Order: sequence, then structure tokens, then C-alpha cells
Amino acid sequence: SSQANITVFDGAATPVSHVLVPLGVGIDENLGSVAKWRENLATVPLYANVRVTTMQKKLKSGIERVEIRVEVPVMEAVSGQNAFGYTAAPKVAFTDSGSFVGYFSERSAQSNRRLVKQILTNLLGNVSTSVAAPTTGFASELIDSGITAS
Amino acid sequence: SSQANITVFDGAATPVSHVLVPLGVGIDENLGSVAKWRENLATVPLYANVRVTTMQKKLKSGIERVEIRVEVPVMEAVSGQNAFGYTAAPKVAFTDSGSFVGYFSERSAQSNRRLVKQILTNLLGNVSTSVAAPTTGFASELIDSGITAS
Amino acid sequence: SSQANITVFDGAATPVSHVLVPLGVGIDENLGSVAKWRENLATVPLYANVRVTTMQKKLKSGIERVEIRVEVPVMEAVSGQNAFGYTAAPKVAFTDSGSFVGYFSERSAQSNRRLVKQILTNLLGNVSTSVAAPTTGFASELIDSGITAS
Amino acid sequence: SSQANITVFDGAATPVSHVLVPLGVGIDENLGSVAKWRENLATVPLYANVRVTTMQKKLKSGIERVEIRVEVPVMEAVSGQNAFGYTAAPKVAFTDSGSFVGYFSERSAQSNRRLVKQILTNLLGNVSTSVAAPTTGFASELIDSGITAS
Amino acid sequence: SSQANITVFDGAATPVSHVLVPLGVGIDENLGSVAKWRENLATVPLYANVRVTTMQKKLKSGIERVEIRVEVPVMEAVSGQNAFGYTAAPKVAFTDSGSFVGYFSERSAQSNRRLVKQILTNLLGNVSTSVAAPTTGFASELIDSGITAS
Amino acid sequence: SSQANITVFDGAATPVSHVLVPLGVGIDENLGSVAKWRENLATVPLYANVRVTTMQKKLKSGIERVEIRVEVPVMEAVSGQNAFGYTAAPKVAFTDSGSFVGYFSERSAQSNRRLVKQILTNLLGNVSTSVAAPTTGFASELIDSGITAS
Ligand SMILES: [Zn+2]
Ligand SMILES: [Zn+2]
Ligand SMILES: [Zn+2]
Ligand SMILES: [Zn+2]
Ligand SMILES: [Zn+2]
Ligand SMILES: [Zn+2]
Ligand SMILES: [Zn+2]
Ligand SMILES: [Zn+2]
Repeated sequence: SSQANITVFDGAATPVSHVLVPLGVGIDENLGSVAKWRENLATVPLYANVRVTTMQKKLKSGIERVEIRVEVPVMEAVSGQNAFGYTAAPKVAFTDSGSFVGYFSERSAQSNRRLVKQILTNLLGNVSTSVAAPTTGFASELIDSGITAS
Repeated sequence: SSQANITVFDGAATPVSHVLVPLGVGIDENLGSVAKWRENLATVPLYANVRVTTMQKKLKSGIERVEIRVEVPVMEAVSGQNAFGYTAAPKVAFTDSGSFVGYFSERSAQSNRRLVKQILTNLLGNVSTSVAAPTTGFASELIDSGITAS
Repeated sequence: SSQANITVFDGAATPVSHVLVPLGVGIDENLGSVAKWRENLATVPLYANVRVTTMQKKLKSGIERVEIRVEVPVMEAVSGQNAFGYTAAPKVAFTDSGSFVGYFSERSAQSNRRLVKQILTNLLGNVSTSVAAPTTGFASELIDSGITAS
Repeated sequence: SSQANITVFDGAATPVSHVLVPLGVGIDENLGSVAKWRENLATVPLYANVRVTTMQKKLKSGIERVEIRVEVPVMEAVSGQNAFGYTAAPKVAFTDSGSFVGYFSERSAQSNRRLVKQILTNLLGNVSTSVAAPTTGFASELIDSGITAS
Repeated sequence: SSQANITVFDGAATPVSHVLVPLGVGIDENLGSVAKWRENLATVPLYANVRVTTMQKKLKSGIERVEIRVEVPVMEAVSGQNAFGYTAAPKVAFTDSGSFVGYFSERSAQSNRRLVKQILTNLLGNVSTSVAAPTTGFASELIDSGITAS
Repeated sequence: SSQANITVFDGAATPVSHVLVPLGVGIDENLGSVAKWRENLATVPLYANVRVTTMQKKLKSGIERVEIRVEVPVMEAVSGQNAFGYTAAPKVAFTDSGSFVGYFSERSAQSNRRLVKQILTNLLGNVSTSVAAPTTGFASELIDSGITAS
């Protein structure tokens, strides 16, 4: 439950490990309880790093909503010079976003939420065999148990 | 790309296999291209089965949005009789929903979308090691390549 | 699940086999989910060939409507064959339509729908003995389970 | 060609025989020539018995509509007492309806109609082999020959 | 008769093979039954791939319109940097469209349609000798037999 | 360049050769530049003979539209031959139309147009192997180079 470094491989043709450092946790009026991680590469601007964020909010209807949002910024290619005669500054071309989003009733239990979670995970991994659902880790704490990091 | 049976284990303490049969594909004005699967258990009403749905829509901003939505209905427990003297009809207590949601620019490539996908999948599986991102299956066709089943 | 060739014998005095190949599936706003099959006799006009169609639609009442429509077109008589040009087959004189139509409530289960189905099938076959109701095949998927071909 | 008892097995997992007694014949403003059968079980009240009904109605443009409608009322399960301290009266939970519906031109012959009939019957029975089309019975008299019982 | 991969060589001076993956099936208000294929090259963004699409639309007076539309987006050549100092994003210069368009009466048979098809094909190939007309493949299913993939 | 006899085999089960002789060239305001060919069977009505037509028109968009339209008329059946008068062949029952239609931008070169052309030709021929795209013949003059017969 305490916030720690996340080591995760991406989905490149040869997957690349990313180390996501904790940025802190807090409460937002729109989003709920928010926890932030970020990679700290010197290759790209600080704001343009691969990042992971978790939101947890009880909606007006009483349904609890959880999200794990992965954002991967992709930079423009700096070439030559601009019309002013200078090398261009780094600029983000676009940011790809892939997230898990859960909607659960107050009555849903840890077992209920964990059960749905692994169906999606297996679908995303093209896995038709039996896989044990994780009961630890920040994702399990958020989706299964409604816990935000600290 | 052609729609086929999906065999997937859930996240119960002892995971249970579910066989999701295709229901068909089509276009909705609100949702985009929609493909539907459903389990066909005689244990529960037809509408109350575990189901999987994929949406794919180009938004007004030009950003393409993809979703894989897993819904698991949980039934009420029928006990005794109601105030009218009859056994109660089956009733859904609540429906848990867990989905993948991707937002991608038109410029994002198959490699870009696949790269983000596997970060989320590994996070959901508490996997800190290297895992090859699937390049086949309905989930990969939707998220990586923007393909809906047929 | 998905469309495949149907092989059926007709009710001629000496019954004849027909092979109905798939024509497609789609969602009509009025008809509902529609799946089409048709026999492909090489010389017979396309609209004169035996065809089979399934409709599935949820009405405003909540009652699900289900139909399996068999249409057998009958042409007029031929007068001859041109010596040098190409010669058309005569126009369709009439089309015979025999269909199963089911109206089921949401509460009705697989077993409920299957139970009524076989009563009608046995009635049409002039069968007073016990016959096991099919649990597979496209007709069972549609009538028993509310599943249209994909 | 006059009304007589009908013995039919249903499509339960272990199929059950039903004896349908003639119930009456009439003419309806909107339905046409109607003939009614009905079971006489002591288990349910009179209105709640399995019933079979045929309709023959001439439409415009020389087309007649023919129906054999099988309706199975499924009863609520009486358990315990109601809020007044009495055992509940029998109540219909829902009624399943499976029917044959034929649209035939006045130009079609007995052979044409009998031919279409058996295609549907074989489809409903999941039968891909040769089966002889019945030439007797109330279903054949109605579908093949446009005969209503009397 | 269901969607599968398509391998086709183009008409470059040294012809290049293209693999078109199934992209989806749908119904359109103005286009009719639509089936879509698309290449998956990593060279261009997703929208800029070579695509193939079939349309089947019933018109008035018993005539159906059938189209196989091949669209090849030709990309602008990215060279140097733009006025902002970045490498230019990929941009479509123009899209070339070559299609088969058939208008067939409901009275035409498989043989009639297949006969016309090969005349055009031989004309496009500058072939004055005898060539056997294909009886399989998505093009034959559509043009000869009015079949859309599913 | 200028109109000459076209010799083409059709797509009958045993393909038959047709000789299409020139009928003329002109400029229609709606259709564009039109060139006509038609087979000249001695006894077949003129409007019942196989014909081939090319249209070329620059649209308002600047897109050039190109069409090669093959029409095969099919007559009704003959009932006899008068003993002493002259006897007419029956009326055309329907006409099958299969055409190539190309939409090209002004920027697209010979090689661009020729490249798409052969994709469609190979698709219509169910050809997965490499085929050299024609650079001569009236179809190539029209589709590759935008040249109508003179
Ligand atoms: Zn990294
Ligand atoms: Zn299950
Ligand atoms: Zn046949
Ligand atoms: Zn009974
Ligand atoms: Zn009587
Ligand atoms: Zn390519
Ligand atoms: Zn399909
Ligand atoms: Zn000829």
C-alpha cells in the first residue's frame, strides 16, 4: 500500500523495461484519490515521461469508480532549424493512453472485483488458460480492495 | 478478425473457465463499431450472463477510442417466498464492470498502441519482468490495429 | 455460432437435399439481427433460389421475437431457348414462405424456450412419440438461446 | 379433418407426453378460421393448460396466412404462505409461444406447401438426412392443404 | 464466405505483394452491406493503409448494386524539416480509387453474373485468350453470387 | 489509340470468345468522352448483343473519373417461329453490368494508376501470385494514361 518503484516492460517488438518512480498521492475534487508514478529519463523533458496514475472516486450514484491510466508521450523529431535560425525545442507529438476502468457497486466484494479484473487481463494477454489473479501489488490493492497508495 | 468462441479464466480464488460465444457485430451511433460475446449458462437468465464487448469510435477531436468491456452480473439469492406467496423470479443484484479504454491519435502506429497496451496488462498482473506483447487475438486486433471482429 | 453451409432435405414426394450457403449478417432497425442463407444453383436466378433467414428483435414490450423464415420461390414455365443469344429463366410466379416464430419473455430460460420449440416441431412432423430436443445447431442457438449467426 | 385428440411429447430434458383435447372451432374478425386444443391436467387450472391453436386467414392479393400456435404457460412455484396466511393461488409466471407461420399464394399446390413445410421441420430438428413429409394429421391438413378442423 | 486475409500483388513496375487483414463488417444507411479489409504496414499510420471494401445495396425495380473498391493512399514524401524545425508528420498526398461496379437484376443467375465478370477482368488484363472464371474467393462470392463476407 | 475490334472470352463454364466491333466515339456533356463497342451476332437484336463502353470525365473536384462498362443483355425465351412471315427475337429480360471505375487525382502518375488497376484485376481473377500489369491495350490507355479511343 506504501508507494514504491514500479518496474514494468512495455509492448515493443523487443519489450523495454521502464522504472516508474513515485511522485506522491493526494485528493482531487474531480478525480478522487490520485496516486502518480513517473519514469525519470534524461532523454526526454520531465513532463514527457512515461507515467502511471490511479484514480478512485465514489460517484453520485454510489458506484465506486477506479482507474489505472498509463500514458506514453511520443516526441517530435527535431531536425535542422526552424524559420528563426535555431534548433527547435523538444515538443510532444502525441500521448498514447491506455487505462483500466472499473465500476463497482458498494455491495461488490474483494472476490467479485478480483474475478472481473482477471477476465480483462487474460483477454488483453490473449490467454485462454488458467491464471491466478494477483492478490498483492498496487493494481490489486486498487481494483480488488479500493486502496490507494501512500 | 472473424468472431470466435473465447475461453477465459476469471479471478476467483480458484479461477473458473468461461466460454464466451459470439453474438454478432454492428455499428451504433453512440458507441461506434460494437462486437459482443456472451456466455450461455443455463444457471442464470440469458441477459444475466458474463459478457465481453468491444467498442471502437473516432471522436469529434479525431482521437480514436477503443474499449474492451467485461461485465459480470451477480444474482440475488432467492429464498423462501415473497409477500404474494410465490417463489421470487431471478433478479440481478449488481453488475461488476472492468474495461480497457484506449485513446490514440491518428498518428499513433500499431507499435505505439501495442507498447502502451502491455504496460497496463503487466501492471494489472503484478508483473515486473519482460512479457511479449500479443500480436494476435481479438484484443490485439482492436487495441493495436483498430480492428473490430466480424 | 458463425455462419456455415446448411444441408436440408425438402418435403417433396421424393425428398431432395439443398445446400444453403451463407449470404451475410447485419442489423436492420426494423427487422433486428438478420442472418441470411441461400442455395446457389448455377443456372437458377438468384431470387428464385431457396433461401433461409433468421430475425431476432426485442420489442417494446420486452418480449423477444424470433423467426426462422424458409422461402421457396417458384418460377413460371419456360417457352424455349434462343439459338444464338443468352436466354433468361422466367419470372418468379410466387414464393412460398414457411417460418417458425417465437415470442418469449425475458424470464423464460433455455429450457422453457426449448420445451415449446419441440412441441411445434413434433406437431409439424406428425410425431406422437418422444423426441429429444436439439441443443446445438443454428435453430437451437436462435430459438433456445437467442443467439444469431455471427 | 375433424377435431380429435393430439398426443405430443415436449422438449424437456426428459420429454413429457401431453394429450390435447379439442376445445372448439370458430370464426374471428381479425384471426380467421380458428381451431383450439388444450390439455386437461388436474395440476393447473383450466386456463393455465398447454394449448394449441390454428389460424387460417385470407389476406389481400390472394395470399393466405396459416399459423399453428403452441403456447405453454409456465406456472409460478407456490411455496409457503402469502402475507395473509394462506397458500397462494396458482399464477402464471410467463407464457412461452412457439408457432409455425406460413404465407402461401392461392397459386401454390399441395406439393409446393408440403415441400416447404418439411425443410423447416428438418431445420428445427437439426436433421440433415432425408425424412418423409407427413401427408396426414392436423398440421399437414392445415399447412399442406389449407384445411381447418371442423 | 466469412472474412479472411487477402494477398494481392499491385501493378507497380516491379509488383509488390500486399496482405489485407479483415477490418470489419457493418450495415450502412446509404451504402448497404459493407465489408472492409486493410493492410497493416508499419510504414504508414493506420488510416493511410491500402484498403479494400465491398458494398451490396438493393435498389428499386429489383436491381442490386455491387462494388469492390480498392483505395491506395499515396503519401507525401517527408524530406528535411518544416518551418517549425521538426520532421513533418506523415500526410496523404492523394488517394487513388479503382473499383468494380456491378448492376445486376434479381433475375440474373450465378452463371450470368460470372460470365460478365470475366469479360471485364480479361479486358483489364489485356487478355484475348481463354481464361477460366474463378468460382471461389470473396470477389466471386460477391459478384457471382451476391454474397457479402460475415 | 483508335478503335479496333476487341476479342474477349467470357466467363461461361466453357468460356466463349466474343468479337466486339467499334460503334463510335463522341463527347457527351454528362458522361464525358465515350467510346462504344458491340458484338455483331447476325440474328441477335442489336440491343441484346454484348457491348463495351468507356467513359472519361473530369469532375468538379478535379478528380478524373474513368469507367470501362461491360453489359451483357439476356433475352426472354422463344415460343416458336412463324411459318410465313418474319419472326422477332424476344425482348431483353435484363442486362448484367460489370464495370471498372477509377477515381484518380491529377497528381497520380501512370505508375500510380497502373498499380491500383492490377490489384483489382488480380482480385477479380482470384490471383495471389505476381502478374505483370499491362502497359498497352485500350484498357491501359484509359486507366493508366487517361486516353480514350479516337
Ligand atoms: Zn525506459
Ligand atoms: Zn462459467
Ligand atoms: Zn436443390
Ligand atoms: Zn402434461
Ligand atoms: Zn365438426
Ligand atoms: Zn505493401
Ligand atoms: Zn462472422
Ligand atoms: Zn459470342
